[PDB]
Amino acid sequence: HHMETPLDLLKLNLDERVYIKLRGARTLVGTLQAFDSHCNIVLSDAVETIYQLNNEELSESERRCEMVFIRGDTVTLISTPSAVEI
Amino acid sequence: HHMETPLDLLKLNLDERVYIKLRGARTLVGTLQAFDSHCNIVLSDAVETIYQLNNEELSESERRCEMVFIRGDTVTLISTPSAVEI
Amino acid sequence: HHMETPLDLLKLNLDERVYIKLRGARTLVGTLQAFDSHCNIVLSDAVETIYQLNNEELSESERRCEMVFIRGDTVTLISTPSAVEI
Amino acid sequence: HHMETPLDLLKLNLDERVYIKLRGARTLVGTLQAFDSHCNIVLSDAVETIYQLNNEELSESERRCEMVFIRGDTVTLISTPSAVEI
Amino acid sequence: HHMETPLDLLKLNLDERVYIKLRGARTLVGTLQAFDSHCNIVLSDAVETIYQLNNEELSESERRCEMVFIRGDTVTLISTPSAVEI
Amino acid sequence: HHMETPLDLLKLNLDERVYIKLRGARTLVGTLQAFDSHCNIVLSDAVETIYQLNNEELSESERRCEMVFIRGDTVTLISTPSAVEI
Amino acid sequence: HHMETPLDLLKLNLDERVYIKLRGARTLVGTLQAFDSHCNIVLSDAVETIYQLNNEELSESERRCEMVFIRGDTVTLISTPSAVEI
Amino acid sequence: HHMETPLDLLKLNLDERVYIKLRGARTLVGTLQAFDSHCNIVLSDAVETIYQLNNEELSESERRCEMVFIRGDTVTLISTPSAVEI
Repeated sequence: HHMETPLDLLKLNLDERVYIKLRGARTLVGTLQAFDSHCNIVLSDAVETIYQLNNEELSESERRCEMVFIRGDTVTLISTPSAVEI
Repeated sequence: HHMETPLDLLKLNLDERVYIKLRGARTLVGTLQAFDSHCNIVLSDAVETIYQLNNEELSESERRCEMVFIRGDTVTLISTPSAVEI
Repeated sequence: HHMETPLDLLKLNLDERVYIKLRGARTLVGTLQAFDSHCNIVLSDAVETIYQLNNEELSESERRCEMVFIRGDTVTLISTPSAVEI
Repeated sequence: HHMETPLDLLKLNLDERVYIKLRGARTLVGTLQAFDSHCNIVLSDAVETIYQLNNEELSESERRCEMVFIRGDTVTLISTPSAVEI
Repeated sequence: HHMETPLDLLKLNLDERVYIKLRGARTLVGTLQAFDSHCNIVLSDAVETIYQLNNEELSESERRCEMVFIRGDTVTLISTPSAVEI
Repeated sequence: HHMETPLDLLKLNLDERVYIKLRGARTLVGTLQAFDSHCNIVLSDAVETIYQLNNEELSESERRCEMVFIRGDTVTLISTPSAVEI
Repeated sequence: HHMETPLDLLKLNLDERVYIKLRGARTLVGTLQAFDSHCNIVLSDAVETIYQLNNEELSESERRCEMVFIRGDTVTLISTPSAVEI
Repeated sequence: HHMETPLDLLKLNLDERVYIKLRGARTLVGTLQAFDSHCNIVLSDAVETIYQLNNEELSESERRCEMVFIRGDTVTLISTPSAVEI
């Protein structure tokens, strides 16, 4: 078994598509550009998810931007992106 | 790959339009003037979003101001821009 | 670009009218007299907003006082005060 | 402009009537006797506000006491005064 | 004006009846026997208030004991005990 | 007056019956065996109170055990005793 | 009276059946294998309790596993396991 | 009895299937690749559980990904395994 820290393994994602979940299950998708030890993260080509309310209709949408700085202590998961029917 | 911290990349926005999302999805827009390591922020030419309630009608509006100091531990995202139907 | 910290830029408001939002969107308005690094603030000529309940009628009012000491960690925003119709 | 800390200005209230607002808008009134850097406070001649419930009737009253120690991290505001219809 | 700290003034209550309010407005009454700098407190001849539920009937009662050790960070107020009608 | 800390007075209960109230008014009873400065506690001959739900019927019961370790930052009160109708 | 710390007394449970309650009253049962000073715990032969929802029917079940690592700051109680009718 | 820390025993799972429970009972399954002392974790071959809402129908599903970084202070349990009806 290798001896790589969690942060060491996260390096493997630099410049790859990454999917980020924050407090209360809010999601972002983007290219991992940077991170630090508190886990602040910067994505490029990001897609933020926007939750919406109009009466009871909690619909949901996408906000696209060049670059997003995510404050570290709201991050809960960083995952890599996500065929026969018998 | 380059070796810039999250905060290093955030410098790239100094004096640019920046969109800020706080705890519970409150938003501000403005020119990034200043920031520090706790992530306290200052915007100039800011537009704060104002939520309102009158009966069930949670309408919503825009409060424009010369300068805004945003206390760092309410910030969740700082993004580059994504105003008028012609 | 200047090299002024967030707190440095806040100095620019000393003795100016300032609008302060606290936890859960409670507002105060007043003349900035003092602040420290934890962000305790003193206003003079302050106007606190008072939220009221009588049945469902969440009305709202103004409490005027000579001087207000605001405990730092409840502060979320400090902004400067806030014409043709085509 | 003068160079007094928030806490320096709070000294100006020693031995004066002072109105205190806690977490969730509970109030006290009293003479400021003492304070420290965590903002623990002592008032003498205090009047605590007492909220009550009997069915839906959230009435409200006044508990008068010689001296009150207010634990500092529940304080949100300390204000100078703003009792009887004649 | 004297130069007594909040804790210094609390000493004045040693062996006196004292009324204590905790997080969420729970009350105790008793003789102040001890306290430390975190504000742990010991009362003797204490009367705790007991809140009760039976259907909607949130009634309320008194639990009397020789001695109570109160964990410091739940304490919000310590007050001294609380006549003509024109 | 004597000069004992809260924790000094709590020693007086070692090996005595002690009643403990946690966050949100959960109770335990038992012999005080041990404690430390974070207020972690150990009781022997303990009786934990068990709350139950079946439809609306929030009934309540007793779980008896040889020894119980109570994590210190859930403790709010430790009291000396105040079981059977004959 | 012995001079054993809370953690010292917990040692007495190594390799014994132990019942663990976490934040919000979630329960686990198992053989105590390890613990550290932050109170991380490892059980073997564990039985986790699984709470379930299907309409209003908050039923409840058991998930059995070889070994469970419990993160320290969610632990609230560790107790030892729990006859004539007059 | 042996003298292994909780974290020492957690090593035994490196490269094994591991089931993880977060705050509020969100689950992940995957191969343990890495961990650190705050308990940040990395799994490979992970299966995140995805909760969904459409009217009242809180259905539930599986998001499969190459690698997942789980921020340590959301982890509550890490367990060894307990998929198909034939």
